[PDB]
Amino acid sequence: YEIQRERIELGRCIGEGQFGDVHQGIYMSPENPAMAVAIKTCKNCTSDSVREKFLQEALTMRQFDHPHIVKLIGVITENPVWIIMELCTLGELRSFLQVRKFSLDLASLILYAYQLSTALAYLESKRFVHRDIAARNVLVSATDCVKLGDFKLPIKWMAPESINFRRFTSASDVWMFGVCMWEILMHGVKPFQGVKNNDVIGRIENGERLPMPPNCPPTLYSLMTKCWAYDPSRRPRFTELKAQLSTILEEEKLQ
Repeated sequence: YEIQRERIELGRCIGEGQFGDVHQGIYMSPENPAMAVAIKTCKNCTSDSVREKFLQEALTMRQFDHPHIVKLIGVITENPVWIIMELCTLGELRSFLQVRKFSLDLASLILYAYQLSTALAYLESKRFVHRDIAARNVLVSATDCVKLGDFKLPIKWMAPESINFRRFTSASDVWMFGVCMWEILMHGVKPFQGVKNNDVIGRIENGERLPMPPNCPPTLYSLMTKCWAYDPSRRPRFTELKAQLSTILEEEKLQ
């Protein structure tokens, strides 16, 4: 998986990332003389502590093979350290939704939620807990294809047991997925706008939940509310979410 630097032509900055900016580029590779790629960069990669955390992402991504999870291409492990990934040419999901807010039909938003459920059902099948499911970590490969893209605390996405006890499980992933579904149906608006991170848990324990997005089908909003059961053991699993989303999507396409 090591790629010689000379094989990479660093292009335009596409977006921000957790450890540094992400660029598009070209990988002049034996298998393909001009492969379009994404290049993740890492500021402070001279710190062994940061460089280790950054490169853990590569190791994690390499374990997975799913149509809606971005693929690792390779790594450059000399400074400046880079991760070379599959390029999703339409970029970050939040920006995509905001920009195409009045061009994307309801069926598209539901499709994106369903596709993400397929990736998350796959991760569940491997007993892998993600811990940071949110629209910011989803990328857009085509108008009909999103991919999970990334492997201080995101309090406004987190399940109550994660905020209170730093417990992260398959069940807490489902709570976060419910929030991500809300975000999609809100065309990339953040949850709990105007609320301080410290006040979120109080509202959750008081039984408050994100309201039904405009134009959201009632079946879909109800699925979100199931994800937001206070008791983790009452939350659905991703097999059930996938199934229900598939039915909602088909219903919507039949309108």
